[PDB]
Amino acid sequence: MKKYRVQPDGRFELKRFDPDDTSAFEGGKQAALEALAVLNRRLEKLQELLYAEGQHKVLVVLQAMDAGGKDGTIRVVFDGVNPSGVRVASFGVPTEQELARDYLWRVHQQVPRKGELVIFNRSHYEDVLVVRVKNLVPQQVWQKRYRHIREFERMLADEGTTILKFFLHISKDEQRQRLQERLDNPEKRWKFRMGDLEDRRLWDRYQEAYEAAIRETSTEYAPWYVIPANKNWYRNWLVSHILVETLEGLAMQYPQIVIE
Amino acid sequence: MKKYRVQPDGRFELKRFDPDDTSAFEGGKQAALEALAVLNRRLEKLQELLYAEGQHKVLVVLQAMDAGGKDGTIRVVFDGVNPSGVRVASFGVPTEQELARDYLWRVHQQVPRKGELVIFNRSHYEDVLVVRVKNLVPQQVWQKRYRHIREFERMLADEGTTILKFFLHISKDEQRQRLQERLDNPEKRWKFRMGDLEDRRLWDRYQEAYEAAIRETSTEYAPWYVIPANKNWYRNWLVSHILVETLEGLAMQYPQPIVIE
Amino acid sequence: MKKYRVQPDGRFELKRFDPDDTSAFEGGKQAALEALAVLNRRLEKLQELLYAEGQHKVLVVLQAMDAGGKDGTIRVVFDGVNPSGVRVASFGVPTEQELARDYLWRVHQQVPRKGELVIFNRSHYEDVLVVRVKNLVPQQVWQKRYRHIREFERMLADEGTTILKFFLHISKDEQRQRLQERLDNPEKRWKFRMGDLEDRRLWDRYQEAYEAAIRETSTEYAPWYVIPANKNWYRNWLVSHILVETLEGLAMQYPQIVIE
Amino acid sequence: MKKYRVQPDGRFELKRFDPDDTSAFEGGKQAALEALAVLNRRLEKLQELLYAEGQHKVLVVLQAMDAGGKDGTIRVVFDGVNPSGVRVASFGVPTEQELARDYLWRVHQQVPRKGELVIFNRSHYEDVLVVRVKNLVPQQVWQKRYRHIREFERMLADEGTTILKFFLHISKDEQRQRLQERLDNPEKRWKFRMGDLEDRRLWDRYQEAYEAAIRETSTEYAPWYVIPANKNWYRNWLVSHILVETLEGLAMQYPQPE
Ligand SMILES: Nc1ncnc2c1ncn2[C@@H]1O[C@H](COP(=O)(O)OP(=O)(O)O)[C@@H](O)[C@H]1O
Ligand SMILES: Nc1ncnc2c1ncn2[C@@H]1O[C@H](COP(=O)(O)OP(=O)(O)O)[C@@H](O)[C@H]1O
Ligand SMILES: Nc1ncnc2c1ncn2[C@@H]1O[C@H](COP(=O)(O)OP(=O)(O)O)[C@@H](O)[C@H]1O
Ligand SMILES: Nc1ncnc2c1ncn2[C@@H]1O[C@H](COP(=O)(O)OP(=O)(O)O)[C@@H](O)[C@H]1O
Ligand SMILES: [Cl-]
Ligand SMILES: [Mg+2]
Ligand SMILES: [Mg+2]
Ligand SMILES: [Mg+2]
Ligand SMILES: [Mg+2]
Repeated sequence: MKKYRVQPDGRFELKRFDPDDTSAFEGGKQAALEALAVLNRRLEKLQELLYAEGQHKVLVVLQAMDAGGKDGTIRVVFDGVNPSGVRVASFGVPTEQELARDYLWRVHQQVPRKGELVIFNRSHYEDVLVVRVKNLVPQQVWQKRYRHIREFERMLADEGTTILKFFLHISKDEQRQRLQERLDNPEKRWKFRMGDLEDRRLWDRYQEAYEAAIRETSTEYAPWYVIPANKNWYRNWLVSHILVETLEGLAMQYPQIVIE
Repeated sequence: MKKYRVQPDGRFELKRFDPDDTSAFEGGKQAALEALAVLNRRLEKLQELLYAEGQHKVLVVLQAMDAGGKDGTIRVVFDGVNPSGVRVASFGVPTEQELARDYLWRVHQQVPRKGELVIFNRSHYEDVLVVRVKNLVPQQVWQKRYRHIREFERMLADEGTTILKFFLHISKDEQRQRLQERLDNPEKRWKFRMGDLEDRRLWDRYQEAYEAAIRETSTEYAPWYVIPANKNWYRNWLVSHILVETLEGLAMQYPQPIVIE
Repeated sequence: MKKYRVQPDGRFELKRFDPDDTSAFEGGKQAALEALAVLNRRLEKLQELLYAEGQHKVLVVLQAMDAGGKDGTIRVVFDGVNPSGVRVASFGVPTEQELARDYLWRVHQQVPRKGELVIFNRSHYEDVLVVRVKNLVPQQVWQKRYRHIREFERMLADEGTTILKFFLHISKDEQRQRLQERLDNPEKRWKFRMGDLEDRRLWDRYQEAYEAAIRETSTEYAPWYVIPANKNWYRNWLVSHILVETLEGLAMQYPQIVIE
Repeated sequence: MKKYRVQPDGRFELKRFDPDDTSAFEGGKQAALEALAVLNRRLEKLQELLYAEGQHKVLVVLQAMDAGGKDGTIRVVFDGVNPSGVRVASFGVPTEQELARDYLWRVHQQVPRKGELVIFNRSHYEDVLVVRVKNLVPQQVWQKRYRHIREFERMLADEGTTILKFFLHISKDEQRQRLQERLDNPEKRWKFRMGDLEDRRLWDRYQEAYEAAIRETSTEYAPWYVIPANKNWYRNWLVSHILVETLEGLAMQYPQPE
């Protein structure tokens, strides 16, 4: 499953990853759901170790094109995981208070504490994504941010954070269908804003911004994983597999008279 | 079912509530687990609505004697509920930073935002519970806090927060059993604190504190519910039933705001 | 003196206070500057004691019509007072993050800690002032906020905060000059916004809103002081006098071997 | 006066700086007080411009041995500077909440916003000073923090923060005198705690930690200035001079009318 980890060699090409690829799983939807159920139970048990051990900090970063599966991933991968140990931090349009400090200030506040698993639904990456695509700052400014990010993540990792960054990779046609389904669904119509169409006109610019971001910031201490995400069953299984394998590697353990 | 809601008449008596009572459910463990499963799936759907609508703020307060079932309630009642819309805020021993401001400062920071459901695992109530029982401040100080709490909760309710306060009611013997079990299971021995034996010695002073707190702060806008909690199946079913009924009462609606090329 | 303290009898009338009144000081500008210098030194010494003792919390609330003297007051009254123990919290246009919680959430965060003196340059009062005048919430909502404020302040006072609320009272004509002077001064033009003309146009609505807010919230534990503020020398002297006397009343004490 | 700026060449030696040196000022205490009053007035005007312009963020870091003059510097250098635009963030013993996140979390929280001047009375540097001296984390951990600090400061500078870091340099004998004076003055005894004496026993370890920290983190974007601080008048004048010169270099402008 190591074929999805982006090596720190600055030679990453997004074209080498197909959103419709399901090659790491030897079967289809039904076999994958059973396999996911097994991983989800292991994940619940690994989160229990993390929380009780209270040493490690786990950071899961989710990034994708609009309708790329960020909410779906959280919902399904973390299903049944103790709410006391799992937290979501969503990053939207910066406020005036947030813009008055460096772009990393609002992000650094939300980092996981010891024994905690945090999911960034969007992140500090938006500052080299939407900011780059829509030229919210000049190139001279945002080009320097790749180093800021590598060094911020190095500090986090050195200080005890396990970082997993998932790029949920969907195709242009898959986004068109998901966006259309969001229009033609009254319980999902709320997720759709008009702005989702302008970001859609900028598809290629966003793909280029993603490629450069992933190429510049995938490191040994903070890897990027490209998740083919056109098939939700595959996306959910693969994210769970990578997460569970990473947590297993930490080799966490539980810590070390008659009541009247 | 809402015979468990404490009326704002200042006549609340904890003796009228039996921790072993299961009278609101016409059956036992197995039927209640099926009933809970149904409520849990309704809760998942009601949370999706709350988040989507993004107007209401939901605050669930959990208070109990040690080993009274606070963690158990969170894990079971909120099982499968989207992590993006549900948050737990735990209140422990105040830090120097927290003590340097009023007791409500650390609590007010954690309140739910619009479209969010927040669980207070312990709360601002500890400032009329452990503080009163262990005399951390004089009576002159903590007696004034019942009003502070009523008025803080009124402000929260008026400004859009739906407040549900659950007192998970267990018996003295049930506590004896639960701490003993926790002090035996090696995967749970980490939960046990030596301080739990001094708090058990003050059982009666904590029961009196709870009675006073519940009597003083159960209001129309922020009710207290006494949950008989010796039977976990009953405690989980009843908390889910009360929560689901409350969210259904909000009559939440999905927002309403072309061919993609 | 106590002639400026608004009694908690719900009979407050702003008309009884003249912005041009200087009756509490037996002299003019020059004698009051010397008197202010004496109070300012006492204030520096009282702040040093407050910080050292580290037990009391002091909250100074400043409210006024636009150009009413809030900045001028901070600058002059707190001149030379140690920056380590004096903090300003300015309340501007609420952000989306701030609006997503109750109006008191952003305000409660900024309250003074033990040994600290905090100045609210605008405050939670804006939630019964601009909010009321411009109908940012319905009357049914903001009318309930007077009680919220009394009860919030009661809690603060009961828990150890000394609360002083100053309404810097200027006349309509004094504001017209000050606003105009702000337009004509290139080192002050930045303070002017087009919205200030809308706020000037609503003078009477704001005066009504101030009268109702002062009448509803001036209590024994959190008094309002109406400061005639057309004369800056008088405004600065009177605010310093009230503050110094209040801090002296606290009877603060300093907390209580050969080096090799 | 560029003799006090630590060049980014990794060759810094604290022994080359005398706490009793006053060579940059051609006079004594009384002429310096007048000179300081002139600089203080310029500083009040530069702060007004910073706040009005609302674009730059100014970070002043103060580090010293105990009784080295951090509070005195804040009090005198920033005397009369508008409280609305100047803020002090003091860094003490980390709480359990603070220790549960990386050491930079509590520090990053306090960084200046646009139009603001912030003074760090102690800072993120403590995490390579007291932490190193008392081995609160192993060497393997704190040795990596010099890079974290350079890169955190680079990010801050690139994103619009002007950083000035002042090491207020006093001698071992000056600290003995000042610590004694603190125990004898009843309005200053509160500043003294017993721990300050074990910190004095560890004088040499702290001097080595300071030398290493300054050598590792003095950069073009975030320089360290060694301030001979045995003479308060000289320390106050020199810090004001460096600060005023730095702010003047920003060539701040009042906002363009609407
Ligand atoms: N740093 C940033 N700068 C500008 N816009 C940002 C930044 N971070 C996030 N955003 C934007 O905030 C929006 C969040 O969208 P939203 O509908 O609330 O959530 P999501 O689409 O992830 O479910 C996106 O349009 C995203 O581009
Ligand atoms: N306001 C407060 N003042 C004093 N102690 C408090 C306060 N709030 C909470 N506590 C105490 O903090 C402790 C939290 O216990 P902990 O083991 O961390 O969690 P829990 O037992 O709820 O699982 C309890 O002993 C509780 O009495
Ligand atoms: N609660 C609030 N709701 C709406 N607007 C607010 C609120 N609090 C403050 N404001 C507004 O924020 C603005 C702050 O103005 P600004 O020019 O930044 O400062 P000031 O005029 O006090 O020097 C004012 O127009 C004020 O009415
Ligand atoms: N990162 C840190 N780790 C450990 N101790 C720290 C840290 N930061 C600051 N401290 C300690 O906190 C204490 C603050 O001392 P205090 O008397 O409150 O202030 P000061 O001496 O600066 O006036 C010092 O002993 C300092 O070493
Ligand atoms: Cl699917
Ligand atoms: Mg969207
Ligand atoms: Mg204005
Ligand atoms: Mg904000
Ligand atoms: Mg000290």
